[PDB]
Parts: sequence; structure tokens; C-alpha cells
Amino acid sequence: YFSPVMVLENIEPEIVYAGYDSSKPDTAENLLSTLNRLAGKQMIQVVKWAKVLPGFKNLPLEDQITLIQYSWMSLSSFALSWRSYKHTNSQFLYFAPDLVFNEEKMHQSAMYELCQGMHQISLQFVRLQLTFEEYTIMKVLLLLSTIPKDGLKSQAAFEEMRTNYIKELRKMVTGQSWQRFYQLTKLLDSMHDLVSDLLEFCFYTFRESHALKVEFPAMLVEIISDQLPKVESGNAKPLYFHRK
Ligand SMILES: COC(=O)[C@@H]1CC2=CC(=O)CC[C@]2(C)[C@@]23O[C@@H]2C[C@@]2(C)[C@@H](CC[C@@]24CCC(=O)O4)[C@H]13
Repeated sequence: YFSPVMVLENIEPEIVYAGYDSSKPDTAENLLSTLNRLAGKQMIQVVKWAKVLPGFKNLPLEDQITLIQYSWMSLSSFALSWRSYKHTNSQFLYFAPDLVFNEEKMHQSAMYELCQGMHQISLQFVRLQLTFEEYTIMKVLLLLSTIPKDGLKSQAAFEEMRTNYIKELRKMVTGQSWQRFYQLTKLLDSMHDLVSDLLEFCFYTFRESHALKVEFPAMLVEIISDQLPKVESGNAKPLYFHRK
């Protein structure tokens, strides 16, 4: 099918600034609009990364779009946990160098509980001493973790790619290694529940954005308008390593 982990380490997207205006009041609307703007900028980086991801090009365009749209909150939250771990030892939420959340910002954002939920994942990175090589493979697995309930256009092509990256994770964890592999698959599975709550809040603010004064960039409007009716109608199928 394929040293893909070496390629993953090298294609990691660069630093994305939030463009946070600290001279503006820290209302929920101002913080959430900055977070949405940062998400749009990161989503362009996700598309550029995916294009050069080994095996991703073999999937038809429709499937590439489906995977990117279904997984955007997963990839985004996992990278946030990584940045938080690497740059603050998971003491804060490192959204961007110019936007680091402390307790004050967690409360002001009107997402305190969702923020604490995120902080728990970054705290697991500390507990496990997650490595950069493990992180990069796991991020690919999150891109491939949610599919249509009736499957993709080229389901066989997708399963081959996913299976091959799971094999890369197993080779990477290796004096006993099975223990580590299951610790990593348990972490990946726990992302689906967190992502459900994050999407619930995102969908809510999207449905009445002006009413709440929350701004969405064009990129997020497009993704969310497509994703929201699919997720809410049960057309999304989260893939679990270990059925709950
Ligand atoms: C703790 O929340 C988050 O951090 C997640 C993950 C994430 C990490 C990043 O590093 C980029 C930003 C995103 C995508 C995100 O902050 C934006 C704003 C999102 C889309 C939010 C879930 C709900 C919200 C709030 C307001 C809205 O409309 O939806 C995301």
C-alpha cells in the first residue's frame, strides 16, 4: 500500500494566528467570532494537509469532501489538545499564540463546560506522554473516523487507507506494546462524545448567529450548512475501535 510517518511529521501545517483583538471587550460574541475565524483559517490548512496525505488522493473527490466535513471538529479539537500539551503542558487551552485560554476566557466564551471537556483530553496527552509520531497518525485516524451511515462512494478504497494507518499506529507503539495501542485507541474513541457536544453548541449558535452576534467565515458556513442536516438526521456514522 505504501516511511509514511516521516511524511506526516513533515506535512504538519504551520502556526495559525487567531487575529484576537484584545482592545475589544471579551464578550461571548467577540470570543466566539474570533474562535470561528481561527477555525476557518485552520480548515484551509486541513485541506492543504489532506491533499498531500499519503493515500488521500486515491479517494474520489466526493469522499474527500465527506471526510473533511464530517471530521473538521475532531481534527480541530485534537490539534488544540496537542498545542495545549506541547506549549503549556496542558495547563491552558492554546488556541493560537495570540489566543491562550485561562479560566477567565473559558467563562467569557459561554463554553466553560465544553472547554473543561477539551482540557481533559489535553490532560490525557500528559498522562500518556503522547509523542509527536503517535499524534500525527492519530490525526489521520480522526480524519477517517466518521462516514455516511450508508458508507462512502468508494468504501473499499477508504477501508484500505484506514486499515493501513491503524497498522502504522500498531508498528509505532512498539517491552510490551499492546497496552499502549489500546490506551491510544481508547483515547481516539473518546473523541466522538466530546465532538458531539462541541457540534451541538456550534449548530445552536449557527442556527441563530446574528441573534447571538456570532460571526462565521465563508468556509465554516459551507461546511456547517452541509454537515448540520446530516448529523441531526443520523446520517453520520462514527467509527469506533471498541463499541461502547
Ligand atoms: C472549546 O471549543 C473549541 O475549541 C472547538 C474546537 C476548535 C479548536 C480550535 O483550535 C479552532 C477553533 C475550534 C474549531 C472551535 O473553537 C471554535 C468555535 C466552535 C466551532 C468550537 C465548538 C463550538 C464553537 C463555539 C462557537 C461556535 O459557533 O461553535 C470549536
